[PDB]
Amino acid sequence: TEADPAILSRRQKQIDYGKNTAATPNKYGKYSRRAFDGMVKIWRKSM
RNA sequence: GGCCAAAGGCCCUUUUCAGGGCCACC
Ligand SMILES: [Ca+2]
Ligand SMILES: [Ca+2]
Repeated sequence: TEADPAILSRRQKQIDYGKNTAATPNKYGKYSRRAFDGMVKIWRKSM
């Protein structure tokens, strides 16, 4: 599990953006940047 | 434990069903 406050807060932000839409990746997980970015993309559609 | 999803490493953006950058892999 991830603990770095910069990674957590950015991940939380991508999520916030998501559950702010009209219409889910675990932020506490160990993942490369491309990996987490990939899941958020897919998840954002749709959602 | 592993079985699937995502995934080169890292970074920026509400163009966010998306756009962009560094580095590496000739
Ligand atoms: Ca795959
Ligand atoms: Ca990897």
